[PDB]
Amino acid sequence: KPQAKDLTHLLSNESKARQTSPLKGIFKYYKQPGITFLGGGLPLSDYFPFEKVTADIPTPSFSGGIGAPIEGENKTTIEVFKKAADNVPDQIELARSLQYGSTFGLPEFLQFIKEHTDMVHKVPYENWDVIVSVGNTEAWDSTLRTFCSKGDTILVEEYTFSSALESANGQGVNTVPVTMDEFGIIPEKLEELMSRWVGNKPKFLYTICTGQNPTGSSLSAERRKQIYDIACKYDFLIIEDEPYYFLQMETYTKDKAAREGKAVHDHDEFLKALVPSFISLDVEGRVVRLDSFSKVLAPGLRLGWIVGQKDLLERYVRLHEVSVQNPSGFSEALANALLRKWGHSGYLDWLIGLRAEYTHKRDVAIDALDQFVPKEVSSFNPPVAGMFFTVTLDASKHPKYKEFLEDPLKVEAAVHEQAIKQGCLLAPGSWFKAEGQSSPPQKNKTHIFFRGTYAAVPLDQLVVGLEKFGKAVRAEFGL
Amino acid sequence: TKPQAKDLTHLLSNESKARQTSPLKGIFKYYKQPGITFLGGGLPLSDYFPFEKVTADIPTPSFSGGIGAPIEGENKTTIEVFKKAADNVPDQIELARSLQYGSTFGLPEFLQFIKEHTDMVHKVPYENWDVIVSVGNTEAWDSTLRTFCSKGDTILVEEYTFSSALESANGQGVNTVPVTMDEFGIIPEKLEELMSRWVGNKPKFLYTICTGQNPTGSSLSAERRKQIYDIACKYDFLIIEDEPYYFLQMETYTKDKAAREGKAVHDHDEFLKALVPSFISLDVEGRVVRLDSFSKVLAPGLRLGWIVGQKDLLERYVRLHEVSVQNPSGFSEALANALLRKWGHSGYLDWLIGLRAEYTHKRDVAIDALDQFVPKEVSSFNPPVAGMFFTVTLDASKHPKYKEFLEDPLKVEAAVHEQAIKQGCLLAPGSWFKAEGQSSPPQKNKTHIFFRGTYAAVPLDQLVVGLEKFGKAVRAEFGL
Ligand SMILES: [Cl-]
Ligand SMILES: [Cl-]
Ligand SMILES: [Cl-]
Ligand SMILES: [Cl-]
Repeated sequence: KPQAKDLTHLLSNESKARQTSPLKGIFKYYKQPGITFLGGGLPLSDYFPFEKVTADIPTPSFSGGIGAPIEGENKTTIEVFKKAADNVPDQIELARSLQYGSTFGLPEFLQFIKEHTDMVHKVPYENWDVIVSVGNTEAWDSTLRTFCSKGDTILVEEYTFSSALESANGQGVNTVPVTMDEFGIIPEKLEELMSRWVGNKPKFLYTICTGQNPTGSSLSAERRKQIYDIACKYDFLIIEDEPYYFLQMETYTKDKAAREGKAVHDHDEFLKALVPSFISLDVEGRVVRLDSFSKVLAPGLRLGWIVGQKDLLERYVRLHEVSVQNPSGFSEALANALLRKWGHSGYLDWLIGLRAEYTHKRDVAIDALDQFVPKEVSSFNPPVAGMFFTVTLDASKHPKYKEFLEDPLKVEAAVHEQAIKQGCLLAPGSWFKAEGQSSPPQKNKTHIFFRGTYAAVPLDQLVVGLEKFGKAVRAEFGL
Repeated sequence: TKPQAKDLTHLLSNESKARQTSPLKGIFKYYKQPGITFLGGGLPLSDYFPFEKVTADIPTPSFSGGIGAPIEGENKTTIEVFKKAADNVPDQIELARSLQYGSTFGLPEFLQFIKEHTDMVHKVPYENWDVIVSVGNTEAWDSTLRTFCSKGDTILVEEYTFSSALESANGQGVNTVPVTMDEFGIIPEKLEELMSRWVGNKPKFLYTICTGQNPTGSSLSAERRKQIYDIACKYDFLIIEDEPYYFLQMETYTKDKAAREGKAVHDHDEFLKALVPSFISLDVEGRVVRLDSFSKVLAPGLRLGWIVGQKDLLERYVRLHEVSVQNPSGFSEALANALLRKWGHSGYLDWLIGLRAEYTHKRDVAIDALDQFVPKEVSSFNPPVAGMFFTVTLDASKHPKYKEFLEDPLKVEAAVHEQAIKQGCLLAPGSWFKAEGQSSPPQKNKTHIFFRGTYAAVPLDQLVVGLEKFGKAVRAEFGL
């Protein structure tokens, strides 16, 4: 494959200045006979008070559903002993996985994650790599520290993850909002914004492009292509923060009958149905992907990875060395053991069960919106991916709109309070509104929304909450 | 009833002060409130977490076979953490909770044990102290710089110190002004004089690895800690005690091998009395932050430590943690909680006493070998009372090529390093650890070298082989 473009000009001055420890240049002499190596700081693994760790995990192909009790034939016991000799093959024995080591990641874990990445995403340049993270939260903080200096500008979705904005605000990085419709970023308006751009270009575009938080939108293949062309034309990176990528679902249909027939029935059909990632389009190497186990296995793993071109990933590693250092050896050893026990085939089985479970929740959620929410003042886009749904309301139709000084946010607050009074809580959309100006600034409404999740609660309680939300909209809008 | 700490919020960076809670925190109160269907969150379903159980085999108090004895037979205890609270022994963090998103402060069972531990050892002398989790001292140091420093601010560091700690400061544009040391650590009299003359904005804090100092192997005496605390109070800066080696304190070195066993701590009371007072034990004002870690006590791969300090300063670390590291591994915290609660405070003290015995013996063999093999004509050594590092100091001015080297001690250091490599032994040159920096604006404005070794990394037979090789290297270069 071709080499990626040289994008080291997009690194921050601070990232570029980062150095390896001066004790790197005695590492060669480590574990090399003839030399008694006394120049290091490693504690003795002999004292690590963990002889083995075990977990009980479910068994592919998860035929009883991924939520089935982990018992009987749906229970296998994985074991990571301290010594390599005591392990089945391809494990990270605790004497090494609980020892300081390469900030890039443990070799068995990285090998598995690299194969997964290439199998799904077919990275179309030669010099790509994967490094470990302790989750997309830390990966995001590190991304800002690698590509942004104080006063720099990034592009964000005009509604996005509040935590992502808070990280940007703490590093003094301007978050200029990119206009969305119910299907996400509008490529025409991003092209227009960049065609007129005054002063230093934004360093990158930050996108939760699958199951977007909070809109529940997913960028179509067609919008991803157009946004990619903009990033190549104006020379900025795309950061795809993709913890919800494997919460893609069957397309929603009003027709209940035509649902059981829709499910994917094998691995090659599953992999073909997945929306192309930005990394799959990234012939230039200007995409950095933040991947996580948090929504796939468990948030408490504190384990993810970063996909991108070797020379940009090398700067993240320098930062990792003097910040988070490395993920938990327990997390990385146990994830390695689970993924190798399942193998790629069982991990694919797991992702297919995840797809089936979320497809059903979304079906129940959207059936309930269609049923209970009054259509005269509302709309909804059924999500194709993610844990989130939204309800859009025409605030201008609230009977107190004039008394509220034509302020849509007073209508949002009144519907919020009414929802709580009816015994249901959604997240007001305005809470996710991104604000920012470039330095210097670029030359220079009535619809509100609420974010819900169908991932959290039992589906009987999801229907109870949404009927109550329907009542709250009816009471407030006088229908 | 202890005093309140001083209000030190004026020492926070403007950036830290401006950090906010998630707009979503003010709907958490409705979470799991009866009558509310809570659809406002983003927690995935614990029903799918593919871990029914995690277990570990750990050694058994009082570790009478030594902390490194095989974990088998009576020296094997199986701890289990089930997914469901009902399946666990008491005080466990069931995987349904430990593997779910949670308070960035920490899991309450782990915090409770580590707070008890902290008070039992350090007796924090103000009321409004707390502890929060970290993913180790590396991250807690990165966080400390982001909490108390803006670009162009100044911190005080030990003249020779941890290269990773300086790399972290350099990355944040924080100036590292070196504080003069002798073989016993920071010289308080010189630090007081530096501060008495100080022009421009005061340093935000002093960064010290005060016990088993990297790389000097020094430990500040109780007396130096007192004098240094007084300077921090008088000039109003914080003390960041980065203390991963606190529990590698050892018996005082004596040449008399016969005297060693009788002098050793055996009991919990003797142990708690032999430990050097922490800065937090002195910290009547609440101007100390302690970075604590299990990396040198349990295993580096836990990626679990904690931060000790006054409530209002730790809350700012928590805001930063929420949008950086988030939380330590729930496997790490759940297994650490299980191990610590199974051993209890009594078993944990037993472990720390075994650790003290193990390190004391490694240090005895290392220093006995230095005494035996390193030529005394051009060398000296300070036996450490704590840590994993020893040093050998050399008078570069006595090297026969000193004139040929233009009286550059660093050329004598390079020559000894190369000769050591050629004799088959490798130590870390002292100059590699030297800190440099100037305040903004700058303050108005040596023949000895040293090497750092560790006695913790290799079997003790190989350590003696290595230090005899280093003696040969010093004898060859100095012509002795
Ligand atoms: Cl796979
Ligand atoms: Cl809005
Ligand atoms: Cl000392
Ligand atoms: Cl020096």
